[PDB]
Amino acid sequence: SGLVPRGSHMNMQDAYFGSAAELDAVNEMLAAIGESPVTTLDEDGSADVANARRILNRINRQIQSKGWAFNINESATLTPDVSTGLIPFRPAYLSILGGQYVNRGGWVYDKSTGTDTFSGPITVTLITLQDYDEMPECFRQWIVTKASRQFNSRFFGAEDVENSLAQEEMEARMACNEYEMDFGQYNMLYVQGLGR
Amino acid sequence: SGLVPRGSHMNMQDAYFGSAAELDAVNEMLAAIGESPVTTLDEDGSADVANARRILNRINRQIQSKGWAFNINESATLTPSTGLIPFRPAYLSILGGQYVNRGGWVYDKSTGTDTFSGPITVTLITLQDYDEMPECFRQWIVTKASRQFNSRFFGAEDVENSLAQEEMEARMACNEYEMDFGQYNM
Amino acid sequence: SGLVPRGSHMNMQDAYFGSAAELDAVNEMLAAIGESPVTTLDEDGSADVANARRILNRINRQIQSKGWAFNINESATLTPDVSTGLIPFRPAYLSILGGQYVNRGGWVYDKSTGTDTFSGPITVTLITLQDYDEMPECFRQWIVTKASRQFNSRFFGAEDVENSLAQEEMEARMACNEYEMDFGQ
Amino acid sequence: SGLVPRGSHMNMQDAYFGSAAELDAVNEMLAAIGESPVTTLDEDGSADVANARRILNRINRQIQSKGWAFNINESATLTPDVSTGLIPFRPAYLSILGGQYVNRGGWVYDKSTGTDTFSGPITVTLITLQDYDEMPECFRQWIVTKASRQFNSRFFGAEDVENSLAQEEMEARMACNEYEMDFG
Repeated sequence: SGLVPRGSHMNMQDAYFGSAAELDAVNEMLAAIGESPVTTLDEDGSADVANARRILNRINRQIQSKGWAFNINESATLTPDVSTGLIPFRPAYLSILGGQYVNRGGWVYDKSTGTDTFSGPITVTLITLQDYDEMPECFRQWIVTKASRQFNSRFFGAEDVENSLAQEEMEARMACNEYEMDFGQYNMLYVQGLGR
Repeated sequence: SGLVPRGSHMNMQDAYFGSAAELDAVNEMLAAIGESPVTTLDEDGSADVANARRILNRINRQIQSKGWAFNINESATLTPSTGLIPFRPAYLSILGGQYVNRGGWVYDKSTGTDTFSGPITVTLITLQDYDEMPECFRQWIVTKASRQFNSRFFGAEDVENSLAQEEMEARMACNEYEMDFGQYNM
Repeated sequence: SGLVPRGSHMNMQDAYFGSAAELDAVNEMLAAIGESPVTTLDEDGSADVANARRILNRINRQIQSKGWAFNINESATLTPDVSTGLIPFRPAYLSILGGQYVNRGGWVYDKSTGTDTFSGPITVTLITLQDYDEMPECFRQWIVTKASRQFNSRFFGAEDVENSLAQEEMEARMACNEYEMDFGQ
Repeated sequence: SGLVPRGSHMNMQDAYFGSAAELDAVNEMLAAIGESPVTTLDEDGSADVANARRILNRINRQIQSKGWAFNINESATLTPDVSTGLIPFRPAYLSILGGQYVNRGGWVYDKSTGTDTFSGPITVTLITLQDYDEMPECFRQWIVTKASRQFNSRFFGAEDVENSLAQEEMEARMACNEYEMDFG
């Protein structure tokens, strides 16, 4: 097939990665706001840690769901269960491009006939959520800055932090749009056709 | 998702926090009308200290009781034993028009009870201290109280004009905040 | 006490008022993005008019459904069909507070006994939808400005319109929030 | 809702709008490259005009066919001809979402059932091509700039034009990507 993301995350079950990379990002958000870093997230005393984690996760998902070159599995072949005919829509999946295949209850559902059972494999273009050490630097900068900005604004309101972050976010956001101009916006309009 | 307030204050029993952050805000009110700061709020004498503290508390409650992103818990769970659930001093409001406070206890008015089969998940507004809210809100609250304290007891004109400008600026910033974060509904 | 909303709209059968007030509010959204006003909302079949009207309706219902001093009736008594014993939950009703009565059909369904059907006898806190000339000016301005901003953003994307409308919405919200704090608690 | 595109274009006969908005966009491509504007798009004569118009149409179709909040009708109802059962797949139609219905030879074709004839109306999610004055400003700027760059690159090769157009495209794309994330 085609190019894949750095992380496949096939066994992700929770909303969060629970990783060193996620901790580092949350610790950056805390720092921005004047709070000292923690050694684990998991574990679950403070409101500020929990809130930063949540804000970060939502922004991460919102930006990644658009779909970009680094988080796209260009030609993913999905094979149904032999007995049930089912294909799980796994928790790390953000979207199947095209408007035909959607998540219904944790299962890939085909709108062309109205079914979640398949007699053979399907090949689709899939967006898979990546962790912060699995994306280009410009994306980690845009997501973690945007999250820091929101965390500041919602709970703290330090204006020097806001002015500073607004500028860093603008710059990362321009860099991510320059990326997309180089790599292209995937459109479903196999790998060869994916021409756009 | 769900985000919580920075302060939970479950063991708050009085009307006041009694914190350093409270003292700093009262001291700003006193400075605004030319009185000197105090090192504690534990009843000192001083009618001006007491009055500032009370005006500040009332304005704080009034503003915070509207419900804002920073003091709303969208999924707070309250477990009742005796069936009963206390409505604590830090609770301002449970949104939605079903549960309310009956002399210190949560009253479920879908059934007219205040005893509960299990536990409940509600949307709850909880009073935050001055170091637990965004700067714009502290500014609005503290400036509004300062102005009220001036007008009620002193009436200095240059204070009034100055505070009025600051209150208006804070109030715009708080309305911008809510446009960014949204008003909760249901 | 008991004060009532200015509009009860019992005969309202579809989603829209169809009123002169609605027409004015739509013409205002049209003026904001540079289009000409219309003389009626009974189109054919201008897309812009249909879209403005839907967006405006949705925002109106959304903001009003919170419940405010101007659109709550703390003791609305509703009376059944008798025969069927059935109480409609009408287009103009946004919600019944308290947690017991809810919209099944709509009807009206007592979620604490059965039961779609009633002997008489029912008194209730009702939030009812007001028309654009039946609310305080600040709420009309909020609803219309917010609707105008969604209409712009989705279909037009004019940056100066957005900036200007955003400061108008903020002004309206500042007045509605004073209203909410003044009448509430 | 319930919301519909600004333009339905049910009577478009060919690939092009023929409109003042189309003319103005082609004139902008001509200006980017140092050529004078024209008063109309079919005379013809002009190779540059014909090529700019084709490039612009192709880019316009390609970007729009993704489907956006401004050009999706979530419940378009299409009604078959009574005698024939057929439903034309019109030139302004870009796609029908879901994987069931496609354009086969100019007719709406249900590829799941394996039929292009229908006993009554169908209601579908239709993406319909908008004119340059019927889309949000950031999309017109994206499409016209992109088209300008392809026209330059293929026939002119002016490097200063490419550098300046590439900045303006990036700026437009940034606004269109905020739109996509805001309306997604």
